Amino acid sequence: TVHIDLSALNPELVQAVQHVVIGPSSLIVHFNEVICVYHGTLLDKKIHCAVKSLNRITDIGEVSQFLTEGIIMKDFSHPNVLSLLGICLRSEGSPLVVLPYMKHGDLRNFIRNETHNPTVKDLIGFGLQVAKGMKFLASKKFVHRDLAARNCMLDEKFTVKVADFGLARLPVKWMALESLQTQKFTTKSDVWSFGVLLWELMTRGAPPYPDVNTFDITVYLLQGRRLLQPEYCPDPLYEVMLKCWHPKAEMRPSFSELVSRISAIFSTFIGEHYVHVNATY
Ligand SMILES: Cn1cc(-c2ccc3nnc(Sc4ccc5ncccc5c4)n3n2)cn1
Ligand SMILES: [Cl-]
Repeated sequence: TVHIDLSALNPELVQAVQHVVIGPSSLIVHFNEVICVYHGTLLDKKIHCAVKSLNRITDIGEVSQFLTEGIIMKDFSHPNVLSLLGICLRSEGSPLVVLPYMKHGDLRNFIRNETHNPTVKDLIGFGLQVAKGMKFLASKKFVHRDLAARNCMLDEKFTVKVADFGLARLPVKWMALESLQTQKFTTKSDVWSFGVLLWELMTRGAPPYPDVNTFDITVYLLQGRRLLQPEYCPDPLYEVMLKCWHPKAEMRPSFSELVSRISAIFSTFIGEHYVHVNATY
């Protein structure tokens, strides 16, 4: 029930965030059409968008951090990274985050869907797109911390966008050994998660370590274990996954190396090997 006067904001920051701000007459939010996220329309040209309605922000410092995140995220521009279209801050501190509409939803549900018929080539292609997204994010010194198939999205062109970061924001079965032990995250721990994401792809969305207790992952891994090679995962791609899970963080490949290696493996396929679901998954 706290009142907030937005005019108490620093005029320099308000000026700095203007290119991120969407005018009230530029966006028609379809509160009737619910995806808390709603369908929206943006003008440029009618543009379909996803409008994430955040909880009301009643602290000027929090409003300030919201506007600052918006500015930084606005410059995270890449074909395989979810873009911020802009932000709205309504009267009384009610925020809207405007993101591009993702027609085919999250990548995990997409590959799981038994009516979709992915090939080995399709699935590796998805992995490659994610690696390109991550190569970009790493170049910006941005550590994702929650990379997973569920956290990537697909548009109408089947372009994969790394999402669930910034204003679009423990996953222990995607976490590197050193992160489980120290609670610190790096680009090299994102590479570990990317390895698990590749496993998710080649299994068409199977949960990693099915019979394994969430609380018991460090002890499991320390017995000398890794995720098994999926039935439809090519040997060189499984070798890549094993490199992503190297016990020495510094010995794991960079995302730039992953893009290179995966592009090569991808190139050898012609879209003739269909990927079917594991009976046990
Ligand atoms: C199961 N699931 C995971 C997600 C998801 C993932 C990452 C992520 N990063 N930002 C968002 S919000 C968003 C953004 C665009 C959308 N486009 C279409 C439908 C839903 C949409 C939701 N997400 N949403 C949605 N369902
Ligand atoms: Cl294929």
